[PDB]
Parts: sequence; structure tokens; C-alpha cells
Amino acid sequence: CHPCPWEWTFFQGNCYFMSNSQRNWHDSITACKEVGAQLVVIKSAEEQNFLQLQSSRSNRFTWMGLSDLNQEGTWQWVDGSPLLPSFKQYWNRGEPNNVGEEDCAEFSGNGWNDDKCNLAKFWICKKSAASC
Ligand SMILES: OC[C@H]1O[C@H](OC[C@H]2O[C@H](OC[C@H]3O[C@H](O)[C@@H](O)[C@@H](O)[C@@H]3O)[C@@H](O)[C@@H](O[C@H]3O[C@H](CO)[C@@H](O)[C@H](O)[C@@H]3O)[C@@H]2O)[C@@H](O)[C@@H](O)[C@@H]1O
Ligand SMILES: [Ca+2]
Ligand SMILES: [Ca+2]
Ligand SMILES: [Ca+2]
Repeated sequence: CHPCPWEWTFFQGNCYFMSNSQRNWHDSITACKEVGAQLVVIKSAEEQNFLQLQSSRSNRFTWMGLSDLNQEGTWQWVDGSPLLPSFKQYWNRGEPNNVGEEDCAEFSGNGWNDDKCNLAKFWICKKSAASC
């Protein structure tokens, strides 16, 4: 037994899958469900710092489970949870700008950016880590 599956990353009781292939946002949601996970929902500040560092180093635009598709301007996580005011400090400068209609969030550089949901990007899945 292993806390996390092969190629996954462990951090604070959860396993994260950093994809090596690309998908649009909706298909990323499905990809995660197919492996018993969810497109990453950041539930804490320590988690954000950890993920941002890995994403920045990967130098890849990467989807997270956050969108304002249902109501422009109101960002909600895929589990139905609302984005908190304390997490809003993570957007890059000038973001979110909804330029050309951007309703999905991605890790970009050292922060977050909103981009077109139909764009294919890497993604991160999250599921709980097993204890053995
Ligand atoms: O600090 C520097 C900067 O470095 C990284 O890249 C910056 C740049 O990345 C994205 O554009 C990439 C290319 O996209 C097309 O191929 C061309 O436009 C080409 O000229 C670009 O280089 C993109 O995220 C961009 O952000 C702007 O566009 C997006 C998409 O329309 C929009 O959502 C943003 O609000 C903004 O207008 C970004 O500047 C990244 O690590 C950056 O985070 C970093 O700041
Ligand atoms: Ca919109
Ligand atoms: Ca939007
Ligand atoms: Ca943007």
C-alpha cells in the first residue's frame, strides 16, 4: 500500500495529479472524476502556496476547479463552495478581467488568471491520501 498512486503528489493528507497532457476545463472535470478525484478545489492557504510553486516550476498553464460560468463575477469551486475574500489575493495583477469571456481559473506564473474554458491546458486532480 501507498498513500498516493504512482506519479501523484502528496501534501497534507491529499494526493494531487499534475497532468502531462491537456484538456479543456469541462473535460478536466471529467478526467478527474474518472480516477476517483476532483479538479482541484483549494480549501486552505497552505495548499495554495504549495500548488502555486509546483505549477510555476512546471511552467505550464494549469486548470483548477474554479469558475464564474453560472454568474459572471461570482467565482465558485466545483464542489459548490464559494470563493473566499481571503483567497482573492491570489489573482495575478489585472485579473480576473474576463477578456473575451473567461469563466475558468488557471494557475499562471505566480498567481491565478481567468481564461477561456474551451482552451486546452494541463490540470490538477485532488483526492484524499490513504493511510497505511
Ligand atoms: O510575468 C510574465 C508573464 O509570463 C507568462 O506568460 C505571460 C502571458 O501568458 C499568456 O500568453 C501566452 C501567449 O499567448 C498567445 O500565444 C499570444 O498572445 C502570445 O503573445 C502570448 O505570449 C497569457 O496568460 C497572458 O495573459 C493575457 O492573456 C490571457 C489570455 O487572453 C488573459 O486571460 C490575461 O488576462 C491577459 O490578458 C500572459 O500575460 C505567465 O507566467 C504570466 O502569468 C506572467 O505574468
Ligand atoms: Ca461569463
Ligand atoms: Ca468570467
Ligand atoms: Ca484573464
